[PDB]
Amino acid sequence: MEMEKEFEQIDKSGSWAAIYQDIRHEASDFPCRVAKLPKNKNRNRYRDVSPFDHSRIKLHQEDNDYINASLIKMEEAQRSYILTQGPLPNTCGHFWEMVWEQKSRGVVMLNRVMEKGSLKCAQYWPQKEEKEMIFEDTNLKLTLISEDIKSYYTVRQLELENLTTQETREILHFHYTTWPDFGVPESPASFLNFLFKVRESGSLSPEHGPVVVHCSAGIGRSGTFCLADTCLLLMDKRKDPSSVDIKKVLLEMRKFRMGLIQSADQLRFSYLAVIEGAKFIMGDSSVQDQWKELSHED
Repeated sequence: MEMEKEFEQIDKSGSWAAIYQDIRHEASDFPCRVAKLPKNKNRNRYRDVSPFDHSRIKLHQEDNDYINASLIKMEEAQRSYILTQGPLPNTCGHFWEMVWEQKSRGVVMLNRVMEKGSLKCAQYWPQKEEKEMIFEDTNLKLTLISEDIKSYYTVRQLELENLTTQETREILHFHYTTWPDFGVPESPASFLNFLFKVRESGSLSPEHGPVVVHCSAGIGRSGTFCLADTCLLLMDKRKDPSSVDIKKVLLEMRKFRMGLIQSADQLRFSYLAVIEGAKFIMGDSSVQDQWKELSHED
């Protein structure tokens, strides 16, 4: 693929840092005035990472509609994502309100609650069936329904109830649990298999609201997941699959949320994932089961 050829070129000339910086320089800059209002200071995990005003998700509250979350709307791919930061101790109700209001079916979590010995986000979902959580501020109830723990990821079914109306929905929680504390996976196989599991669940589909994707800041790994998904989707859809330019797709996504893909390592890994995932796309059926075996599930 023209992508693989470009990949090897960048590798041989050792120019990932320069290409990544090119991305940083060309990326959109839009205002985040709502995020930066003093009253919202504690709704932000990093003063460094803010949703643009034009693409931010608004809570349907009268008293403060702010949450650190962005709608990424990929026109050609016909795919939408909500990228958000890992919930804060005081924003878990907001988070689940957003999931309810946006009609999301899936939540994708790409970080551990604790990494590098520090808390990367709040424990925002119940860990035991018998101990449900109530978010009083937004009047929502959340119950662990089942949990399936595999080697590289865990999938949970949750029941989210609007206590105000007593309607309930099933939310799928996809938790990639093995992203290394430093660097990137090194083999894209298990990440790809995880992406396919999210796809297979229907969570990414047009009949639902946009999937909610988060890591700690909601730009790095989150970025990588959405960039890979969209590129793969576009290669599937277009008459000329080799016309898919990762950098152009990334820059398009950066119109909707800043800082997507946080290092040159993550960029390289994005190429790797797309390239590898493209094998299962041009006819190769017997490779979905070569990512299920290359990475265990025990």
